[PDB]
Amino acid sequence: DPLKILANADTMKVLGVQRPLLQSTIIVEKTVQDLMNLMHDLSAYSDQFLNMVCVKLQEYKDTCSTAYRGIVQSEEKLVISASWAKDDDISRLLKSLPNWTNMAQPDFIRAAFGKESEVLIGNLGDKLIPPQDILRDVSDLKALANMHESLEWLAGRTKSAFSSLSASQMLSPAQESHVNMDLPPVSEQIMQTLSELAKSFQDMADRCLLVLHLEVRVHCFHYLIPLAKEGNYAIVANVESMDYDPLVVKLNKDISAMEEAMSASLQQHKFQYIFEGLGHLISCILINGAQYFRRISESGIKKMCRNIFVLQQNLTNITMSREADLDFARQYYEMLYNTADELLNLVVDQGVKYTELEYIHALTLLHRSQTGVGDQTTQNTRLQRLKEIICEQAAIKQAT
Repeated sequence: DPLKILANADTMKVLGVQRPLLQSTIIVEKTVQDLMNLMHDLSAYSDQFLNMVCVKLQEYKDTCSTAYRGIVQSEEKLVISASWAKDDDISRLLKSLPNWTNMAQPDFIRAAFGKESEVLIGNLGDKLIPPQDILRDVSDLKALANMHESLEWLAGRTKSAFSSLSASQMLSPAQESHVNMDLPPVSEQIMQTLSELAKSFQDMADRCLLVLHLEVRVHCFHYLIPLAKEGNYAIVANVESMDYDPLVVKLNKDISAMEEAMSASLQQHKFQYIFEGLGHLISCILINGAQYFRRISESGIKKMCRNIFVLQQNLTNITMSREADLDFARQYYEMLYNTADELLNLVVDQGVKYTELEYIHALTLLHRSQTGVGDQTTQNTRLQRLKEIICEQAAIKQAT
């Protein structure tokens, strides 16, 4: 219930908010408001009215926590995104990156994408994600999205209440050693309880947004990691067709459905935080995933390029900018059109662009797939010469 009924469109215009707010949040904030109004009139019972504010806010906090766990627990444990957000080290890293820190302000952020991708690839780049570890229903994602906006709003309202009380009774450090104790209209303990409820509503709001940000990314791994181990990219096709992976089609539908919900539930800069960076992550997934192919054929490369194109069109349309990292992943797979020897010539002619391991894994993939090399002794020799070509390129560049 408390994360379903949204406030009517005329309540938003009153409060001056341009995004859906939960009716339950509106109700508890109205009750706090009424309590705050009575403490100015019946100032003699200010403590009692304040204790009722804290209790009702604590009740709504507990009510939201319960609703959260119901969305986020699966088989008596957290889904991956929830597990990562709850984790201190991971949440600390994510909250320290410019895409979060500068979320509201209108390539440093592209380097922050590299850090998210590194953590995600490092821990998920070789894992099969079972269905019970992700959130499929957009209903749950939408519930998370306007729990975020609602609790962030409630945190702002609760913070204003605290600061109004604080400002009326604030003393300077020089005025402490003075005679007149007066009477603090509110005890420090009601103030501390109240300011912590405000922080708690913000922490809960931040968590929901983190979960949404990570959830789309985990979905990318769920659908794209099976891509490599399909045994479907080694087919020899003398004629070309518009065959591309159903998993990629499912990912696109998944991303689009989520894009639909977030746009109506979140402020734009929260929306952009969810969907920007997916291009970088997906390209990393596809480049890193090539090392799991047993065989690759020319038709398979054509199919992966269609996969990348389909994903590119969708993300470009969602983020309103071309995901250039997807071009980088396309160019990587186009390297596999070459022969094992031509691939080495490409590195000599145009320099080192991918990591050493990415080049080594490309050549090794070609050896497992192609036939224009022969015995293992010439393969080991070509592999060792590729490393020397990379060694030389580095030493040359560091000297100039």
